[PDB]
Amino acid sequence: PREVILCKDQDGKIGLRLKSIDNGIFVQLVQANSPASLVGLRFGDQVLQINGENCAGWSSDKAHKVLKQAFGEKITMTIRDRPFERTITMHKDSTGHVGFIFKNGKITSIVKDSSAARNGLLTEHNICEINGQNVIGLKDSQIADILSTSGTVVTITIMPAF
Amino acid sequence: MDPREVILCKDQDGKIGLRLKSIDNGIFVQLVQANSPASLVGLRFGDQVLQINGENCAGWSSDKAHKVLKQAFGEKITMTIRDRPFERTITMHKDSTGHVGFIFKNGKITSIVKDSSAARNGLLTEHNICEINGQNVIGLKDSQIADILSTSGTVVTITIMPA
Repeated sequence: PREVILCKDQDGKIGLRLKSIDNGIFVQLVQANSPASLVGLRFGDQVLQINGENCAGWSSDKAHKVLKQAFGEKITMTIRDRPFERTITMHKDSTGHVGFIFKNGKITSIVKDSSAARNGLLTEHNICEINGQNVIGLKDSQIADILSTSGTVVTITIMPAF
Repeated sequence: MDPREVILCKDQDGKIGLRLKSIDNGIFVQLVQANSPASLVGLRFGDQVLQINGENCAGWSSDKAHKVLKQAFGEKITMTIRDRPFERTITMHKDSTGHVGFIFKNGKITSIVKDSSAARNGLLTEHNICEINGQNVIGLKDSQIADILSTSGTVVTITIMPA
């Protein structure tokens, strides 16, 4: 786990939304060019403590409350970098495709005899990055376009959908 | 993070000591018998099976996977394996009255106690307990797990996986 110190922007904002999952707190959205992005926060990071207080069991509503009510300009956090993450490298065939359907940023079926099949891609998982590009918060058509334009090698990072 | 190849050999009774289950359009190890061909190649609960005898496991039902293993030529069964892909090991410390600070039921952690070691270390609910202090506890009863945690020394290392 690592310590990070976020400095609030002039607006009072750090550019971070947190979510309650399995009685922990997880990074859910990191805004571009924000205090949160500066210190290297990503979707799926786990927040163990904020200003010395355990996040365990906090609701999403609470976590938002605690960040909003943080006195002062610096907020300290203890982070476990994305603990649930599987990165799979596939390769396009002459479908020009890798072999999967997705919807709302989540994989929904695996095509038989495809590189996604050969490489054990899993359904009910969120797509987080494609070839090093963050796709959290993108539209399905934007993800499809990144896949369409990709070279043969497609490396995807996934997480459980929780 | 790449897959590994194992070659197993059915034992005198035609068995390898492995039960497989379909999850999320994959195949996962669900139970490894002690002192079996499967344990002796290092298979564990939650390992992912990508290929058996060169055929993709993607989309196979649990019954199909059972059938494939039943029908396979016993002297040489090849499997391509990804080592337990969702796995997190967390180290905790018992407090002055012996508690690490979580409740579990049917082998799944269900509650985290406020201000405990399990809280401080971010233990999660809706996670199956796989090992305690290196010991596999899959298939053990809640009361047997509780026993391993009660009798444990002060340091309690737990390996968990999403359920």
